Amino acid sequence: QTIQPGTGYNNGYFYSYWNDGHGGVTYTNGPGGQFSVNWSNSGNFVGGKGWQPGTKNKVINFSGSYNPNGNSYLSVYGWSRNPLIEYYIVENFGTATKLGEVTSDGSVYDIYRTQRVNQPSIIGTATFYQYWSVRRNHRSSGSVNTANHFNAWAQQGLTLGTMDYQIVAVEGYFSSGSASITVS
Repeated sequence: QTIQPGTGYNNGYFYSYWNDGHGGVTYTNGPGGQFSVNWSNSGNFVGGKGWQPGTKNKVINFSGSYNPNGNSYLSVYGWSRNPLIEYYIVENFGTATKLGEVTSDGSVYDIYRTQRVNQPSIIGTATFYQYWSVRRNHRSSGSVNTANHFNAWAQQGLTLGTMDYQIVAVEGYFSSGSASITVS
């Protein structure tokens, strides 16, 4: 069903849907691991379905339709605690510091680390690091072996702590678009 921001469990899956208070986002939970989102001149928002907690060895399957107009991400998305890390495995997008590369699931990824200062997080406003794996061959369906990325991040010294949630998420940032995604 169409819901307001928050977290919970739906049809066997953990979901998280967050936005910055701007209207113009419609997030809908569907059957199984399905979710859909429409956004028109939104602010910043994140929503998707997955697992609570995640694991460092999950192979995540996804397929769907992804049509952004502006800044947007379709990625595997999740959080760590001790250390507090917000991580991204970007499979597709709309319109730092490079630490290395990794070849996985039919494409090369570029490894980046960024820092967010005094920003919303799962523990509230905080300062934390972000890890990025960004696919060069964009796609909207396939499977991601998270262990390939986590071990690649660890090689470059990027540590992950206690795995929090782990979802396939659509992110928008002052843009418009539509997406419908099935996770398994």
